[PDB]
Amino acid sequence: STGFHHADHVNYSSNLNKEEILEQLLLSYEGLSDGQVNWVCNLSNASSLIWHAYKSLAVDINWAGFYVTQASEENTLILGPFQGKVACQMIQFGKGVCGTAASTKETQIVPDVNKYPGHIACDGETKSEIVVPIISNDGKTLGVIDIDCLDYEGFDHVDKEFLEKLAKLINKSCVF
Amino acid sequence: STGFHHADHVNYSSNLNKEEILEQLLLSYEGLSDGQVNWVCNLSNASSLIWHAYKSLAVDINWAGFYVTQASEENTLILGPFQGKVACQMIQFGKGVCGTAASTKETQIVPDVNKYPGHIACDGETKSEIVVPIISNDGKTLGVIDIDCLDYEGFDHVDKEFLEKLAKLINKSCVF
Ligand SMILES: C[S@](=O)CC[C@H](N)C(=O)O
Ligand SMILES: C[S@](=O)CC[C@H](N)C(=O)O
Repeated sequence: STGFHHADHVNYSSNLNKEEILEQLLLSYEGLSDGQVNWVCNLSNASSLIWHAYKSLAVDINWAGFYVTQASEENTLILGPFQGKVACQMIQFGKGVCGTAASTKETQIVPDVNKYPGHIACDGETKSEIVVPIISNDGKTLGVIDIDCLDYEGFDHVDKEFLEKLAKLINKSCVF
Repeated sequence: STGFHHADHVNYSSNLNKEEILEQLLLSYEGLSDGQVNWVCNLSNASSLIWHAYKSLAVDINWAGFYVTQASEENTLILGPFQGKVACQMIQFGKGVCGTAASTKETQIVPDVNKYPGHIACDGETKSEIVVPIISNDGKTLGVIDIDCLDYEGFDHVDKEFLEKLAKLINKSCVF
């Protein structure tokens, strides 16, 4: 027996830098998602990883999780696993930050959500947000990775660059 | 606009008695799960409801979430949505507090997990636990509700009562 528990993946002593923490996240995700293709399992655990990483980073986040492209309908996101407070159930493609990322297939970084026309506030206290789409082999949107922050200007390119890797990893480790 | 956000469902106050908070949760779940039968969406929000309900009751919880019965395997639970730290992906019926809940179809209230034979420690810090089976119309285990606590003796039969109510709403409102 290793002495490790599954939960030990979210121990990031605060002395580590941003690069180390996020690189650890990606490695934790591989190890956790290796055993199964089940997307509910992999994203649930992924949400925990994202949440604790950012808390460890001293980013005042209030949401960390996913929306997934609905089975029957190609243009609707349905709420998936997440860490944080009760969230919006369904989001059309093209609508708000999440639907915008879904439609453009491109990452969205928003410094002030109240200044973002069309913003879908699931938590009224959210001031900033990043959304990164999860792209299939055939280039289609499978879902989005979404993070909310209680401060303005919470996310930048480092978050985008890392979350784009996590998405590729998810596509490769999950059957949607 | 109502001036309410989705997140408001878990903006309780710590001065409400246990009965008020738990019944508020049942109503919140009902309102939130009304517009779709999607089980991931419905169980995601439910993990948030449960998490914040117990934090507000000042129970030192470390985990609140679900395992669901595998589509392929009728004797296997697979990790579902949760609030908490990273947890075990898969649990066989009859194994651990979760798996025992599953095969016996009987709620497990555990005052000391280290004294529970075959307990599955996903988080090594867990000291107590309650697990409530979700039962189908045909009397079959669809999944379990699971809550971990950092102190011994975290839970009682009032928690069972309310969680059994919740498991019924989950059955009534979700398609697995
Ligand atoms: C505007 S965008 O769609 C943000 C909504 C997201 N579901 C959230 O919980 O913040
Ligand atoms: C022993 S029983 O399976 C409890 C462990 C559970 N998988 C958890 O989330 O902690």
